[PDB]
Amino acid sequence: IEDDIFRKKRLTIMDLHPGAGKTKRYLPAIVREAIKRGLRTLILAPTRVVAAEMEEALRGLPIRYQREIVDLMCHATFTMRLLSPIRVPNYNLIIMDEAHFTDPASIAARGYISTRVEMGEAAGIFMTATPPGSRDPFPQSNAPIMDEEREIPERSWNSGHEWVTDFKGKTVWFVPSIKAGNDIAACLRKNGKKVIQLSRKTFDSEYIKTRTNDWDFVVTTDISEMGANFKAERVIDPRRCMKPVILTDGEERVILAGPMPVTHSSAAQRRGRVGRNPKNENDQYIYMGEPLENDEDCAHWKEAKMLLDNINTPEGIIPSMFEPEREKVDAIDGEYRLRGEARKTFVDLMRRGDLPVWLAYRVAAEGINYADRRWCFDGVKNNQILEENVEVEIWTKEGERKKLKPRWLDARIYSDPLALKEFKEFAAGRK
Repeated sequence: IEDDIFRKKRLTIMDLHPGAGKTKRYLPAIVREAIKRGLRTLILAPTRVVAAEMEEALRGLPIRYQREIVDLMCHATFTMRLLSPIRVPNYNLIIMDEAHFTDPASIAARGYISTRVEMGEAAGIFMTATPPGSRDPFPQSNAPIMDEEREIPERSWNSGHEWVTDFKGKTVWFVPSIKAGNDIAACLRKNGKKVIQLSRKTFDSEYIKTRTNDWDFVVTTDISEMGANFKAERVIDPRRCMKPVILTDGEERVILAGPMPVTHSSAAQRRGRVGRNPKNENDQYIYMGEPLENDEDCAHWKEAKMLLDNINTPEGIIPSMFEPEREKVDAIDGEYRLRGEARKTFVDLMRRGDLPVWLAYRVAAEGINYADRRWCFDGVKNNQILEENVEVEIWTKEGERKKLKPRWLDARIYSDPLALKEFKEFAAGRK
């Protein structure tokens, strides 16, 4: 912490290995210095959980979470209210915790902050264990970690994989999907194991659970790679994941690329769950397969450009992407900017609709109104959704019973139980 890190026109990439206490120690130090300077400061957390925690963790210092000089909120919220018609404070300093989150809003925020410091309006700080360009799945830890490759059951073993159920203590198992999660979680319970499952839609409500001591396994997905900790001694990481891809053939649509190798940084973040307390020396990272920097075509990059394009700084300038991420998207900085009314629908479709950026963008760009759900049923024959080979049908609030075949198809809308239940409520016009 210098006196340069706060100087406007500065963007500091605070690279600290997992456990360096970027949150518990560095943050308060920085926020403390911020206040002493009168700087209007914004603190961005990855999730609301990590936000709420940071709050009690920043006792005494004058902060307003989401009269006081420093605000604190989460990536999603920030970029979402950047999309809104109301201006955001002209913050002098902006601290983005875990600035490696590749979800659309995180990438957009990063680009917005990037722009603010370039325009010289502010000084920003990105804290992350895996800065842009990290290519080491085995970063240093605070304690020894036994890295051992092994054959990790992907579905649910029927009779033999003893190392996994005999383990002494707590395990955190990173699974590629909720489908995979459920099968494995189910299996573990069969073997008398209390299991906690986490996912993007479940995190902020089921995560607190891991703070009790009665759980043997935590079956989770990507989000746990974003500011999430567990009193675990062993991480199981098959190093697999799903990737939304915008297929251009047939008709543009979003597909969920079959289970594929995770990124190098992801492997690190996952492994980062252990080797935390220099006390324990028996932490272990069981893994399978190898990383791969194969993600140039992940929908998120374009989805973030969609968000950024509809963001406006106090002046009529549109935010650029963060430099190390500009290559990801090939558009022009104005490409996806919508006009007044359509843009508000774009936001409603995201905030109230709970629809993916892409899907929300398509519907809005088509001049459709938020409450018009006709598009949920007038898509081509190919866009029919089948739950169990059986054609899903909706009972609209209009008493009608229509089949579910959206004009625009996005796998994230039906690829998992919670997703489909929600989207059905949407086509039903009950949202």
